[PDB]
Amino acid sequence: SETRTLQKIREATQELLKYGLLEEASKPNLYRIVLSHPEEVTRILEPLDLDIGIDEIRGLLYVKVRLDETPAQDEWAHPLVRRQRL
DNA sequence: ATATATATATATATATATATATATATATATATATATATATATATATATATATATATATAT
Repeated sequence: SETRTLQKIREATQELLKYGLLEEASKPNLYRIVLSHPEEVTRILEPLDLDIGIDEIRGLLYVKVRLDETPAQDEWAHPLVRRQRL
C-alpha cells in the first residue's frame, strides 16, 4: 500500500518512546536524525497526543503530553502515561 | 591261693613353637543434616486510574 517511513526515523522514535528521551552525548545518531527530521517526528507523535520538547543547550530531547491545557479536567489524565507520585 | 609290691605300659597333661582366626583401637572415605546465600513470591501499603451507576442539562 503506502510507502515506508525511513528506518532511522522509526528506530529513533521507538527509542525515544522506550526511554522517554534522547541524549546527544549518548546516542548522537538518533538525536541528530530526529532533530533533522523534526516535522516528521512531531507528525508521527501528534495522533497519540505526544510531542517532543527539545533542548540544544543541554543536548536533551524528551516527550511531552500535547494535550491542550485543561481540556476536559482541571488536571489532565492521559491513557498511555501513568502519573506516578514518588 | 590271695595279698603286698614290682618294672614297665597306657595314656595323657603339659609345654613349646607355629599358624590362623578373631577382637580391639585407630585412621580414613563417603553419606548425611544443616548453615549460608540469591532469586522469587506474598502480602502489605500508597496512589492512580478504570469502571458502573447517577445527577443534571439537553434533543426531538
